[PDB]
Amino acid sequence: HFGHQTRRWNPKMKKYIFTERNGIYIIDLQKTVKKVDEAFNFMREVASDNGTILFVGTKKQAQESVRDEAIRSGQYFVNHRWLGGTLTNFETIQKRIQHLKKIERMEADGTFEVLPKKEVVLLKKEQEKLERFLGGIKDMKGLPDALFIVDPRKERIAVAEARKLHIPIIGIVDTNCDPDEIDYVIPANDDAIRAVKLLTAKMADAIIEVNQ
RNA sequence: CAUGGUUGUCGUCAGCUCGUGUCGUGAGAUGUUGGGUUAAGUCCCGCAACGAGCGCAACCCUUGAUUUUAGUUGCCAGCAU
Ligand SMILES: [Mg+2]
Repeated sequence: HFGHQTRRWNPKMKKYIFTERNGIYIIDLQKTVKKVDEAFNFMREVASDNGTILFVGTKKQAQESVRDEAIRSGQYFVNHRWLGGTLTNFETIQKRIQHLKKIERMEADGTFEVLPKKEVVLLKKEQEKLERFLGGIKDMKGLPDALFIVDPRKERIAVAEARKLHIPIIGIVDTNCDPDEIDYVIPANDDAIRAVKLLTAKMADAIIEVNQ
């Protein structure tokens, strides 16, 4: 399967090139098979306790894929910017959670109107801006028991903070990326639209098989 | 030039900070920079930061038009004197 140019590759993935071609490297699919075996097994073994599982899709080409798998799988996700402090500053992110909860309870259950225009002026624009980040994780009460990423080159903050928390992380890696930070890495290109979906399908099946 | 309290002053300038987080051996930084915009760290997009406080703004008084209430010590149109 494809990779990225020979101009900016990472030698940590010498294990994973296979039979290169015009400008772009290609990946050892059998290695990929074994890695997805370990990762699928481990995802199932993690979520067998009904844990909390977080997805990252900060990259354009996998926003939609991550979102679709996450809504099908009932486990939390992110696609817009990674708020620096998601899990380290989780206290204050959870303050923001409580705030959003208060707003959407105040609009319907408590009194909707207390000001003359402030509701549709500011409260709704703010609630848009909150959903523009918090997405799925609004109902993630505790920390994750495991994390999925799609591009540890783009998503280094999420990777780094999960590492500091010693949360187990997993994720696809293009040739530019670095697996040594990842625990149960999967070699594959992350810029194509079909493949990232094709992997998160299996990795959401892994949790759906056992959330029951 | 021991002090309180009161006061000018930079300057009604838009700035000064902080909890948690992160980077840095560390002091420190981040946030508070940037691109725009605004009278204004005002507000939006973006960002290893997310948020908050003091300030800014607004709530106050006054002036600027008008409705209802009340019409004397004010007013005088329609009226006589
Ligand atoms: Mg003021």
